[PDB]
Amino acid sequence: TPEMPVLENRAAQGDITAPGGARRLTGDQTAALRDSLSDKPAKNIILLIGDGMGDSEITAARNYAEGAGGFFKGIDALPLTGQYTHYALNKKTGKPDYVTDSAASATAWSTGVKTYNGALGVDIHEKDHPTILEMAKAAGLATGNVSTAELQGATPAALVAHVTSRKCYGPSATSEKCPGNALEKGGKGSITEQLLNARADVTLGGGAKTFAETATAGEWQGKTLREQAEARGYQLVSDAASLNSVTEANQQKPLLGLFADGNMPVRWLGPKATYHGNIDKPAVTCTPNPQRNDSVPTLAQMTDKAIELLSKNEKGFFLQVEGASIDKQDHAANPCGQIGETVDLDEAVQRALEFAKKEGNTLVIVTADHAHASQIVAPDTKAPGLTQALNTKDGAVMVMSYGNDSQEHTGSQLRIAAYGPHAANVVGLTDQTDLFYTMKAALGLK
Amino acid sequence: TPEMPVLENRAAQGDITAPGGARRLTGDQTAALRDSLSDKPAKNIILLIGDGMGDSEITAARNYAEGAGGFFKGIDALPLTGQYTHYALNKKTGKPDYVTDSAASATAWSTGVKTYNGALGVDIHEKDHPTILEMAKAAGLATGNVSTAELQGATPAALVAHVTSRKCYGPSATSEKCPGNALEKGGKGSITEQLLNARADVTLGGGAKTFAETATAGEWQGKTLREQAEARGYQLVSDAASLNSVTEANQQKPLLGLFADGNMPVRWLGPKATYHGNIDKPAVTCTPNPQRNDSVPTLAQMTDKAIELLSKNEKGFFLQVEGASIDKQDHAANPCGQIGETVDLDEAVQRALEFAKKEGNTLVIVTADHAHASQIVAPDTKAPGLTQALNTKDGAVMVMSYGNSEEDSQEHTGSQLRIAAYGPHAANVVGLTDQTDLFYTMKAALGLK
Ligand SMILES: [Mg+2]
Ligand SMILES: [Mg+2]
Ligand SMILES: [Zn+2]
Ligand SMILES: [Zn+2]
Ligand SMILES: [Zn+2]
Ligand SMILES: [Zn+2]
Repeated sequence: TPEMPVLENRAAQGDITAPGGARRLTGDQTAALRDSLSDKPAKNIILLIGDGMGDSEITAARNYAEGAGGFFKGIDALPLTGQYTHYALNKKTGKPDYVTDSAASATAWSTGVKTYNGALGVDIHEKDHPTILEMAKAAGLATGNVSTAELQGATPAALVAHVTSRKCYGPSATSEKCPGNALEKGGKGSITEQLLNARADVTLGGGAKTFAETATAGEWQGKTLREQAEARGYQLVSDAASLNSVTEANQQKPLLGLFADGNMPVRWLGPKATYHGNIDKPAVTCTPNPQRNDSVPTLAQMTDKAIELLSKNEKGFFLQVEGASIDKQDHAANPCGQIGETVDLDEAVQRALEFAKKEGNTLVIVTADHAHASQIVAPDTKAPGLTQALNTKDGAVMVMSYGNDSQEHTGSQLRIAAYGPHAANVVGLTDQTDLFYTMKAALGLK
Repeated sequence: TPEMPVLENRAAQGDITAPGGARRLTGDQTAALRDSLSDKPAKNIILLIGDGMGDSEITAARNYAEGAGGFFKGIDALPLTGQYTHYALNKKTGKPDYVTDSAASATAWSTGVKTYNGALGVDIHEKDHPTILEMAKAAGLATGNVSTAELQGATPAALVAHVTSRKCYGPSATSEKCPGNALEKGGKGSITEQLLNARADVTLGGGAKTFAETATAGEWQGKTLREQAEARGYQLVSDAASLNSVTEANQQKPLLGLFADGNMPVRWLGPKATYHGNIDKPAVTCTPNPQRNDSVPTLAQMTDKAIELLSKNEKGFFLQVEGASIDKQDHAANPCGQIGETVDLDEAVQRALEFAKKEGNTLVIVTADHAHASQIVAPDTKAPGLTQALNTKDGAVMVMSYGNSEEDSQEHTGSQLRIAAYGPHAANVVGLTDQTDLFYTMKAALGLK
């Protein structure tokens, strides 16, 4: 009867004001942990990436959505936890660049080598390196790339593209910013063109705008990239209904879901943080975004559908899901939008975790690419940045600050948690590039 | 039997610019982690607290002192890690107060009950609660309290005093701030008075200033608190030499080392962070304090002396060590001092890991009381707060920012933060947990009833 446990409940077990009422543990965990350690090979791997979800962003989201003594049933249910560094490299000197951008970090884990901010699947010498997705696929596994951002964003593109600059979304941008990658210059092409060639069995996300561009050379010159996809035998679905009608997705008929021109709609609506906002304004109570839709698939729905379609492959699969806008609303000083995306990712982690729990051979990892600006401060705080007071589930006020156009990333080490075989490799201090080797090893590649 | 190992080396394996060059792991950790789990009785416990040492402070200190791919022999060597919440309570409402202060958090782990910012050893109803040190000592276990801040500070005070306000350092303040605790009003006493009452075998730290205060009641009225200490059996020490000469420390010969009027000297010195400093001012290299003196013991030295004495007790011991100035300097927006204090603490963790690794039945816990405001930001950053560019061990610049305040100091923050542990019952720190869990994990580990 061996079954690996998932933290079923680590909420304040009682009365916050009373002795022991705030404890989250009801007994000794030594046994539960032992039952969580396995070195058996992992058949599948699901990697949930919260863009910019550092410990501060997690605590901010729990506080507001579940209450300080709350528990995220997905994000906090992962038994093995640790901390990992994610610094970039200075392209010229080759020294550490203490604060990474999404592209550099995304490469470190998907390819195993450090790089300079902005690089996508290339090292400082601009040399291409096979990403974990290309390798999983080479070994005959199924591959899935899901996100709530544009498939050209740093995190998803990192698994299927090798360009010198993240800004090379399509032919238009590539000719000018990545001339060496420009298809008409003998290169591999733009991120979108490379994505189309990588051919993952399932790719769900937004960023359909770029697919309207036409190739400047090659076999599909003059055809829009959307037409290319179709000519290459792709299944294009553009809404929840059709996404759900897909019975199978493979290499003969790979799926491509373009659910929005840019980023898919945010979950909650709310005002932007403001200078001395915590005082010049009443507490904010986030409200559901009316554009979220009954037709726009939610992140937990894409994770669920992709898991379904990918589990047909007898050999196994590799999946990457990105709760994307947490990073964006963080950059936008919009507490509600930021918090909503976190809750949104929690629902996704839940699905992945329920599956992994029954299959017994899945490695589920939840982490972030880099930390962000958001900080939870005292109610009466008078900071120089932008602040906003929110009404938390505890019926209490929580103040948030953004003080570093937009808010930047920070280089603090952040949480990384896992569940399943080889999850033991996330405990303690590790580096982001370690994630590549952990996955390469668990999946049995090479 | 494979007796629990520490993470030997988690430093970047090689050339960080090559594939797998920045890796920290050499192989699979599964087996290594299996041998680190033990639910057997912990004979002793050592709790190293870093005031304001969140993941952000840890990083900055590492980047600077050992390079990004560097590794902290102490702090980073603990095998079992996790993240814990430390929210406080709003006294009047009983509702959560997301950003705790030093007082409420220290109380949280020493007594296992949540309280309000400012309180020490009492809940929102002002009722007292026995602390882990009072309990430990009550079981016959030798106990020690060590800090580099003044001994009346929140962290060391929370272990021996129960007052409704951290400000109640001595007789004077207490009379006006904690009336119900004022010895004249039948109160149990000021922080310092209760300190002396607590009688911990080993007590080392600064804050001799309040010891000059004179009692206003009790069997020692008119006598200064220092005179009282001596008259009660305490053996005073004011410098490294005399600290080193001390061979015994127990219940009838308790040790009390006061090495400063206020807090002790900070390890590294450096200029203050300034508006756009990273842009308008050069990269700082931290300058060792010329005045830390050979006459003043370091945290590591105090830790080792404490362990030398406390271990002579056959029953076992409880030790809390506090790397104090990180928080204060973090408040001061003084990068170099903040980093110096994290380095100072790392050496102490190394000392403790050394003892535990040998003894084999010692739980060592390394955590912080709450997260602070410092963040590591991009070098070309134009923030609204105080910023400073430093010269790290890598020969590259790192910019720290302080921008959560426009008032006198840099505030605390409510983010969940790292907690690491090594030894029997270390498994209880993995995953998400609350600061109050730390009390129960310790009490249960020590077998305290
Ligand atoms: Mg991204
Ligand atoms: Mg303290
Ligand atoms: Zn990011
Ligand atoms: Zn970002
Ligand atoms: Zn503190
Ligand atoms: Zn403080």
